[PDB]
Amino acid sequence: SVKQLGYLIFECRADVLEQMVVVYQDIIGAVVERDEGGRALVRLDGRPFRIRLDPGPANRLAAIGWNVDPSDLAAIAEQVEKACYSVVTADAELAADRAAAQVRQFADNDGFTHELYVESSFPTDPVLESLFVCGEEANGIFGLGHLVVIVADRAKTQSFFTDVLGFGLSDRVTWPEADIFFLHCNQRHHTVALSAPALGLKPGMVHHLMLEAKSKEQVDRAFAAVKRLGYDVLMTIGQHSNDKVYSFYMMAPAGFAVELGFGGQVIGDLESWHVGFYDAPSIWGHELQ
Ligand SMILES: [Fe+2]
Repeated sequence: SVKQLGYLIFECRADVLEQMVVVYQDIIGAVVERDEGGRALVRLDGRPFRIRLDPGPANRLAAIGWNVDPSDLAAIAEQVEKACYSVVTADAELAADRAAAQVRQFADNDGFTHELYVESSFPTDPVLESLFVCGEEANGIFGLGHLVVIVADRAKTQSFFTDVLGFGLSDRVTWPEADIFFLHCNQRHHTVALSAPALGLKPGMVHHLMLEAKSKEQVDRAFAAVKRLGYDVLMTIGQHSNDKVYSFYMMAPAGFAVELGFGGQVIGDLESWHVGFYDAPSIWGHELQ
């Protein structure tokens, strides 16, 4: 199965790109490097990038990078093809662009581009690693965070993630406004969550992205920074009922929410995880506006 969410690549209009650098660098506290082409490489560990912003004519999620073990790549790609998505082999330039040893790409019916990839080695970055839960940790494999997406047909997409990509269901959170399905592929409580269309959102939209700090104080600081820098909060500090994350949400200029959280529930043993069910998304806090 998929090992972890290894990278995300977004395209942004020129002004939106510069504004997103503020989000990642000056609120989230990630390291953001710039290259010769004006790209922004958002780093949370030793990897050259975990999130990359590329200039483009429209704001969109351009690629989702699913890291897989070398021994699983060909096999997973085969199951994707059996599910009737065409899988193309990336050339050397594309693989190197992703800082990956190999990449196979496909697009789904919801308009997302997926890339199954084998990782290239990269050095440790002790300072940065002390700040974010990302990739390989002492207590397991986590990837970079989670992505929550809106899709036309939740059940079908859930079946693809589950039966093709090898994700397991963590829990379902259901209340009058929404019905969300949280999926894991490693220690992180969820790497992806799925919803059908709802007030606001349409198939193929990103609901939010989440990054995970290694201390509660990072979250409080970032939250203060949103306010101090004169921005607006989407959801105030709170704790989710399912993942137990201490987090807040902000609306980013690229048109989706960004969540910074702490203390996410770990899936210790995937084989014995019990699917949970919750009637409310939060224990306390998380006040809209
Ligand atoms: Fe989240």
